[PDB]
Amino acid sequence: SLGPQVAEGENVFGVCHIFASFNDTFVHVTDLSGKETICRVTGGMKVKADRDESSPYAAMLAAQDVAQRCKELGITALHIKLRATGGNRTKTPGPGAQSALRALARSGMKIGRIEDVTPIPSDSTRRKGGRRGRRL
RNA sequence: GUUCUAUUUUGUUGGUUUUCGGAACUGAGGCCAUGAUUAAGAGGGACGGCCGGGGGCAUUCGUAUUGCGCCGCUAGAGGUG
Repeated sequence: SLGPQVAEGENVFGVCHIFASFNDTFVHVTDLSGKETICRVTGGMKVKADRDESSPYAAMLAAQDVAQRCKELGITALHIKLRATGGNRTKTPGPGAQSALRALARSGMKIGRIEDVTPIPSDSTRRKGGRRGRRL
């Protein structure tokens, strides 16, 4: 809750691991190591319905709550590490990722570098599903 | 050269060997236009370099998932129309 930084000189850097699944969105702000966390609120903590946890409105509320909790400390700039579900499952991030990113950008967090930390397998094991798949 | 024999014949009665001709064994020879068509846009093989997620054995690398050990903060997290 105490920052030794000078205001005009530099910015304080952190990182946010934006996990974008097709059912929930994690916005998790840690330090440069990643070991020490700061804030982690989800879409399900903000909206009390399971069907719109990965919604852009819930992701916007989670990004605004993360940005408010981060301005309560004083970290100014965040690097962005986008992460989908990964593994043998899908590698496309959900709809909440761009909404939470734009929400924290409009809230006023200084964007550093954006990169991908999606756990893309080299050569994975067998996908959840039979020989024919999740037919519906 | 070695072995066997049908036999014409010594004017006719008795034995042996040969000229003559027969079958088999063997040696020095003369000659052949002296004798092997080609290598199949058949095939096999050898040889040269190159190629190939061909096969086996050993070694080695990668990440994902699951689980465990340590740390930070939160009441939610999976999953579905």
